[PDB]
Amino acid sequence: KQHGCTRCGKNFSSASALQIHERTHTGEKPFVCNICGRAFTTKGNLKVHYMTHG
Amino acid sequence: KQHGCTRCGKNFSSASALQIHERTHTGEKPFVCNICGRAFTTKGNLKVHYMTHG
DNA sequence: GGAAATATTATATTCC
DNA sequence: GGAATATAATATTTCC
Ligand SMILES: [Zn+2]
Ligand SMILES: [Zn+2]
Ligand SMILES: [Zn+2]
Ligand SMILES: [Zn+2]
Repeated sequence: KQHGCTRCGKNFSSASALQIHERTHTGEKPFVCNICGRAFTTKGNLKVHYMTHG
Repeated sequence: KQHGCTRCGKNFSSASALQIHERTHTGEKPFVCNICGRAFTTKGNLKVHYMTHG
């Protein structure tokens, strides 16, 4: 239903989607590259980052 | 000095960077996937998309 | 310097 | 269901 981020007002599809959005305001970045120590917000963004390391 | 959008006031690094942004207003999508026919505003985004077909 | 490419990132869309 | 994936758009780096 309405997965409201009660700080920006925006709506989201899942309970995980809104949760992934929460780390915009908090700034968690819970996934770190094994090669360059870069922190990323989502597992998917860290993956596509791994293509600088070819 | 700058290259700011007539329409949303965002400003960009270069002439070419502003042209790319303005495509979000015009809906201009010059980069067309030969497989599925989908269109993209940037050459870079089409090439990422190309790798989704295999 | 500036076009171009690349890296980046927030979030819809996908998929049985 | 909800993680993987694809998208849109901008920011940074590369390249001549
Ligand atoms: Zn929010
Ligand atoms: Zn890395
Ligand atoms: Zn604009
Ligand atoms: Zn395609």
